[PDB]
Amino acid sequence: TVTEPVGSYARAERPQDFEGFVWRLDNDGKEALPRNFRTSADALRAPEKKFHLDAAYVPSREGMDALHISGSSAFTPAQLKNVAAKLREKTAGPIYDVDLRQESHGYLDGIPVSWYGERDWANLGKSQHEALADERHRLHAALHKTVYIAPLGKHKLPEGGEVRRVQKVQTEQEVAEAAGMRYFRIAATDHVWPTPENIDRFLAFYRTLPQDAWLHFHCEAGVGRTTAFMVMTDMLKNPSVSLKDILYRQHEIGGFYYGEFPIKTKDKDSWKTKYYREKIVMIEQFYRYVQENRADGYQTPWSVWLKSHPAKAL
Repeated sequence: TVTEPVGSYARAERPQDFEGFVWRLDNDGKEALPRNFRTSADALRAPEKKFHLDAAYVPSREGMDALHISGSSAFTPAQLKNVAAKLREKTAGPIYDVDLRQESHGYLDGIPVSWYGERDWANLGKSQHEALADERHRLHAALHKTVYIAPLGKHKLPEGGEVRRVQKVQTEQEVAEAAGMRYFRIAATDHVWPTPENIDRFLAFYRTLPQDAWLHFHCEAGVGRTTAFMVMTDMLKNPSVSLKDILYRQHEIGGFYYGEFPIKTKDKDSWKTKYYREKIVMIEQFYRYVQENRADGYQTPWSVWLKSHPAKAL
């Protein structure tokens, strides 16, 4: 019938095809803050043209001051400290570093890096555990080793960079704890909608949070996956507001825009189209999930609910 239901198109891809091959530089550290740093309490800004949105429209801000959420890109330990210091001014509640990265990542001599593979799919198809297992080993194996760490440029291949003998090896968790942030990991594969597993995990985590918890989501670039969860929490926590208000709202503060829009990639990025389209349909299904489990505390697992309310492709 359906080998892969809408929302799992990525399962049809072959892991053995995007294995890691270089340590990517996640952030060079020139900035005091990570890229795309945004807060739920920020003021809404002008939309991006590409998204063909109505700049004259004014989204509700209902529940945003209480949403208590932030997003951003990968960071250097110093930057996490700046982020945390900055969030502390807005809460006496514990600040979580919600790592949404499935790809193996950590710090080498304080330098943020990750094991990069084609399409950042070096851990594609792995269970969360296997994913983190790879992370620990890859990281630990670098200690006292001569590594090549590089940024990506043309064609997403290494370009320039540096080579050194790692003396200190750190884990996101270690850096975050040290920054005074609680750590929570959700290994979501890059460019695609999160698996029902990723979302179940988040739901379970969401339900347990202290009323005054501040969530700082972040992926590699801080746009795709990170906006995904900022949008989910927004709905989850403020189910009164409209799909439109939240999508618009989450975008106008610095996030990606999760509504239909003239998708226009380049010949070399054509593979991404179906994934942008799959995401657009799945944010819409998550909204529906919420409205339907609003009454309870979202006690019904999303994965189970998805199987009996499959999404139609659009």
